[PDB]
Amino acid sequence: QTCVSCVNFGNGFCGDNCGNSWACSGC
Ligand SMILES: *[C@H]1O[C@H](CO)[C@@H](O)[C@H](OC)[C@@H]1O
Repeated sequence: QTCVSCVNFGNGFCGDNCGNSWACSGC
């Protein structure tokens, strides 16, 4: 199990890699 700063998804949303998702522009 590992988690990163920010993971992009669909080139619009981000994830904590732990189970969190939120709209982002690019960490
Ligand atoms: C967190 O680090 C892990 C190291 O093994 C890696 O497997 C995982 O890949 C989603 C994530 O980068």
